Amino acid sequence: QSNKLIESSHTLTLNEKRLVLCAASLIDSRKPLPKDGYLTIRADTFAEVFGIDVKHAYAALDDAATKLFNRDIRRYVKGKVVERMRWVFHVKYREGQGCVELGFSPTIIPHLTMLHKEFTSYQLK
Amino acid sequence: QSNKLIESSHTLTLNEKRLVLCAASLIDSRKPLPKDGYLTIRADTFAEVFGIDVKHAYAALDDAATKLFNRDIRRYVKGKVVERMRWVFHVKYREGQGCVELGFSPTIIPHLTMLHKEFTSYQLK
Ligand SMILES: [Hg+2]
Ligand SMILES: [Hg+2]
Ligand SMILES: [Hg+2]
Ligand SMILES: [Hg+2]
Ligand SMILES: [Hg+2]
Ligand SMILES: [Hg+2]
Ligand SMILES: [Hg+2]
Ligand SMILES: [Hg+2]
Repeated sequence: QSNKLIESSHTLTLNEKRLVLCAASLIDSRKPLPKDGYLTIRADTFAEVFGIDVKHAYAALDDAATKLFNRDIRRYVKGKVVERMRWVFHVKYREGQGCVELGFSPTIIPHLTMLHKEFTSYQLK
Repeated sequence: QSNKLIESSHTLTLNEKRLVLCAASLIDSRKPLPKDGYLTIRADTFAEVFGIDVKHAYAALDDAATKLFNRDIRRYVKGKVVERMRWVFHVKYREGQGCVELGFSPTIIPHLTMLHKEFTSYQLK
């Protein structure tokens, strides 16, 4: 069902995985989903949460958001792609505020906490 | 401001322009925004509105939906990209039933009207 999202995440680069999980973590499973799926991700906190030097953190998010934006998750039947979907449909780079804005697709934002719960369950150490 | 959608609607190929127009019809001024953002387009109903060799209508609709999906509406500031966005975030290929389903981005719907405007602003006959 939603395992596909979990499948697709395996194929993402390290920082892309981070970006998505970091966004997930900013969601409150108890309350409603973010308006239109918008979530802001600051470099400093990203750089702290993972072990990165904040001095270059923004560059990292920039590249990461851009790679995510370019992802194309597809479904096939035989050799033909039958369905195409994006993780995000909108990205705002804000080097001034040191953050990036991500608009997660309608069909995506509802599975983010599910992803978060999954990554947590394999967090052994 | 939202004059970038018209300025970007230039980049689309004729069919793409048609897709965005066709999917701009199935909306009302009385009634609010569509059913979420999804609009189904039939290859038959396509040749009817635009006159096409109904024999290859679907394949056209396909190529067009794919290209629209690959467009990158982006803005520049001082030569660097500062914002990226997609016309659509989801596509379903239902060749078996001669049609494609298109998920229009939340940032695109509030303009499928203002867009439909200008498009007829070039009609003379
Ligand atoms: Hg985070
Ligand atoms: Hg977490
Ligand atoms: Hg910010
Ligand atoms: Hg979903
Ligand atoms: Hg139409
Ligand atoms: Hg129209
Ligand atoms: Hg159909
Ligand atoms: Hg808009």
